[PDB]
Amino acid sequence: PIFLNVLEAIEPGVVCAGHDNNQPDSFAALLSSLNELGERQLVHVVKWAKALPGFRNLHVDDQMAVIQYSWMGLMVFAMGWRSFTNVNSRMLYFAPDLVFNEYRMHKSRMYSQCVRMRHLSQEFGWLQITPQEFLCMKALLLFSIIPVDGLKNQKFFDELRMNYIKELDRIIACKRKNPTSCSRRFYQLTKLLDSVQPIARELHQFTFDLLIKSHMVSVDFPEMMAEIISVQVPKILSGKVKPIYFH
Ligand SMILES: CC(=O)Nc1ccc(OC[C@](C)(O)C(=O)Nc2ccc([N+](=O)[O-])c(C(F)(F)F)c2)cc1
Repeated sequence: PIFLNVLEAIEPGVVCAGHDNNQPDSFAALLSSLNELGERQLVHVVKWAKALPGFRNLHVDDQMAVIQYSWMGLMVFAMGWRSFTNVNSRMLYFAPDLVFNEYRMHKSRMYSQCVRMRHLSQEFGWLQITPQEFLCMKALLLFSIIPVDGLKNQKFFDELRMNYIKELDRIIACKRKNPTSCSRRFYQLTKLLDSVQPIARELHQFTFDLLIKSHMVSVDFPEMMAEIISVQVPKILSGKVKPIYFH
């Protein structure tokens, strides 16, 4: 289980938002902490992605771009798993110090998106996603959104993605002799993985609008995150960069 030993070994630990929870909830503070949190997680997504088998093969420029494009989707997936294992989908476990109840979902003005992520969180339980299927699906998520104009070296990316899909195949085949059994499972996971994209899109849209009017709502965007949003998010929303759906 060399591949899975690696995925487990590099899985990031707990990341806290640094949110002041004894302060009454406000849009400005919740979002400022979500932005800070988002940034704190990116630091781990980068160290995590670079330690992934074969990731180093990608061209240095594709590595960064791929991490940036899939940044939202990867967080969504990991947050839903956290919400499932930690609180049973009762709330959204963004971080230990940033747990969202419906009231917070509403105040953040990302209610539609939150309810969708809560549903994703319930899927982990309904589908009985094992900790290993989770790890392999998350890795595959990093290789699921590319530029229509192509990466600097599109071929290496294609090979890499195909190998991650093959690993998922193995995890599914592990303890499933019936081919029909493996098929139904692949269908379910690929379907669950696609469902992450529409959520990421809505979150991307929300983040884009929020940045443009950041100054009017007193939200504080980290210097690094603002730059990445202004350069990368529009490519996604305008259709230049698109996610790879299975279905
Ligand atoms: C390409 C790009 O700019 N991506 C990107 C930019 C900003 C960004 O953060 C936006 C915001 C509003 O701070 C946010 O959604 N933060 C955030 C922080 C943590 C988590 N999380 O799961 O731990 C999430 C998530 F995934 F739930 F929506 C979202 C996320 C992705």
